[PDB]
Amino acid sequence: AEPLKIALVETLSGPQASTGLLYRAAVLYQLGKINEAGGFNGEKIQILEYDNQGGPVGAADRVKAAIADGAQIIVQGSSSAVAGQITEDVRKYNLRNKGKEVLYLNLGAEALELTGSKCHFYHFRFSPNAAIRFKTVAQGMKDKGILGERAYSINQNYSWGVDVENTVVANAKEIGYEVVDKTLHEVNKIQDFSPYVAKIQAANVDTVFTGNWSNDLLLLMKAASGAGLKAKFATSFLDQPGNIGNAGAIAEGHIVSTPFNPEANGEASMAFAEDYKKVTGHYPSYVEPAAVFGLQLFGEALKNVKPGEGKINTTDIALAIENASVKTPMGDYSMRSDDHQAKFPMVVQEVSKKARIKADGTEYGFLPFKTFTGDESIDPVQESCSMKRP
Ligand SMILES: [K+]
Repeated sequence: AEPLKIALVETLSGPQASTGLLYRAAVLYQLGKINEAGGFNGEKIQILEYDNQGGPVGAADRVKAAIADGAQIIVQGSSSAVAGQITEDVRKYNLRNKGKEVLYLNLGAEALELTGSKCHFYHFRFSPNAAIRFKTVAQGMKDKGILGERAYSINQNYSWGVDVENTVVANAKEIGYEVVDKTLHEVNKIQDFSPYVAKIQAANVDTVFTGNWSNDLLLLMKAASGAGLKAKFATSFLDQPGNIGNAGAIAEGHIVSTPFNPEANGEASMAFAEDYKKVTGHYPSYVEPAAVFGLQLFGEALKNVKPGEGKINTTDIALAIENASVKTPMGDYSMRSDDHQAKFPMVVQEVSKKARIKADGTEYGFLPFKTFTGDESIDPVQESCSMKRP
């Protein structure tokens, strides 16, 4: 029997590897569970790791190496720029090597193009995307009565920030808010956000939507606190590890929408968090739940694949993913065939002292206040995705 070989292509060493190493932990955790159940095709699944130190260009080289080493599946998630390279190199390879197609399981790259203008049959996204993040965070705040009528959009000036801005603008009419002004700023360089905060203060808004991460999120929220800006921040990345530890009371009351919260589904979500901590050493945070749950859906798909003469057929695997659904610790996970965007619940959360599980050793944690089903969470199919089918 031919074993299934899955290549993890991630930043796996050095000072920039924090997020890649969380993907590694989630991948080894859930592929470990699938191997505990017997693997695939009567053999354990082999996990091949490729440390990419070279960004998009390095990823092209590592994808070539993985395929040459016999991987039939590539997994990655820490960078949309790298994901855009992987998904196109995989698509191009597949077109030129009919019958030998490789799958790309995208476990966390959230740029809209991956299920839109770059969508294709051998890519599957198991994580949120910009539209899911910001439609659900806005709707959750609207439903709770804390959104207000006036909003500001502030994001980083690259593909991700543009996707977030476009989403926030597009949903204003339907959800019921006004985007008073919008700003795109330099990426991961600004130390003093006070001039941007002054503009937001002048706009007299209730809510600030931002897809910012790391310093661009934290230093912006801190400048807002120092200036007495009263608006709530509506974010996608407030729960990066360390953010609450570094912001403390400055983060209290601000909002994030994510696929998981350990308090959001009673014993099921707690038991998962404790099991994950037993295996990996930490509670599953940030990017890890979506990667685990996506690989849970993947494992369910494998269970439903019929083996033919012991050779692995990635087209059969892709069709099985389209058809699969699994109950995760957060509820039902399935896959949309039109664009291969996964359908799954989203939990809108507030930083609060009243959360039972604390973040970063502080008095604060993420308190869940609204859960949307997958049907309520998934974004509309983009007019730009036209997927050629086998
Ligand atoms: K409201």
